[PDB]
Amino acid sequence: PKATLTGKAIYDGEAVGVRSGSSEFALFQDGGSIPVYIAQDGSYSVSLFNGDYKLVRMGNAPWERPSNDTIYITVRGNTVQDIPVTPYFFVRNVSFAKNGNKITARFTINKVVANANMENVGIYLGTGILTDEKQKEAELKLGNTVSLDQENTAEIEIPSGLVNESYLYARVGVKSDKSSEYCYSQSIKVALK
Repeated sequence: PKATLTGKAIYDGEAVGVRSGSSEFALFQDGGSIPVYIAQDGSYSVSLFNGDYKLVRMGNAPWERPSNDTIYITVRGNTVQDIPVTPYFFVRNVSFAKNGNKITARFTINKVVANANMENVGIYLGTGILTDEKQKEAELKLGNTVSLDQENTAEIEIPSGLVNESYLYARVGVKSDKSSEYCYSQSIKVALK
């Protein structure tokens, strides 16, 4: 009778992209803690016994993690509940295109936490669906003065070990001074052939 709790880390109704194996939620009983491992597309799934639970934001996730703020989840059979998060910086309206030996990246960046300061913006190219600042075939570090709340264009060169592949995965990441993790766009497949 061990139910399934699924959902997404949500900001402005969108799943918040994160690095695979980096971000979590902790699940408690009011009456230890249960970890809730978040996938790179911001989604999560955890099998639990029926009953009421209290969820908290913690770890190294690239969003605000208040100790005091809890989310009460009542699980009676398979339950689905999205968890609202507030990223320091958010990446939206991301698109990629092959133009010669380069990948043209178009993206928008928002400063959601006024307190936070931008450290870097990166464009990543990978062989697999999991692409991030740690797993990458190529990266482009743009600095920390990228204009906000508007589209920007950047071109990353396709590396030697990816140029004869059928496709690749591309992604945009922004890192703040308030988290050890980048906040990312969705990992998007880009046709090369």
